[PDB]
Amino acid sequence: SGAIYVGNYRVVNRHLATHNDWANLVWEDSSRDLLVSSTTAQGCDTIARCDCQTGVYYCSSRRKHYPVSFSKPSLIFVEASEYYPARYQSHLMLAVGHSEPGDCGGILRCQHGVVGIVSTGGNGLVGFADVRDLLWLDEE
Ligand SMILES: CS[C@@H]1CCCC[C@H]1OC(=O)N1CCC[C@H](C(N)=O)C1
Ligand SMILES: [Zn+2]
Repeated sequence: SGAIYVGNYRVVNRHLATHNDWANLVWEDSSRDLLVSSTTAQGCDTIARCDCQTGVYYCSSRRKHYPVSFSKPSLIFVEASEYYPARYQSHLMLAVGHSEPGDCGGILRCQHGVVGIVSTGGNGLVGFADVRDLLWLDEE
């Protein structure tokens, strides 16, 4: 589990969104596994606006932050799960790192700010949903 709190927005994995997130919905995209809801309090995270392909992510199943090299956002095939059928997920970046269930929502960050959140795992790989192109998270 986990979320990004920027401005008056809460960014979560669409597959882990709560009823309150759906009742206060700003934007959602199943092809990216992302959902954004509105918040009453202001958040403290800042979004990275950069081209970093190295950073650090939080792994809840290890209580640890790991440094990783990750691929550029791309269209990647993700196996059928209990949340989605087999499909291509867009704006997904892969790295070598542990990831198991408990773990979407952990933040990936660089020196510029938050890059994205854990969205896929298994096989000694970890995948992250990029948020750096969502410029509107910085306004309103
Ligand atoms: C993420 S850990 C898990 C490890 C065992 C193998 C499967 C791994 O699950 C995933 O990759 N998922 C499940 C939740 C939805 C994700 C998505 N964004 O489509 C895909
Ligand atoms: Zn950066």
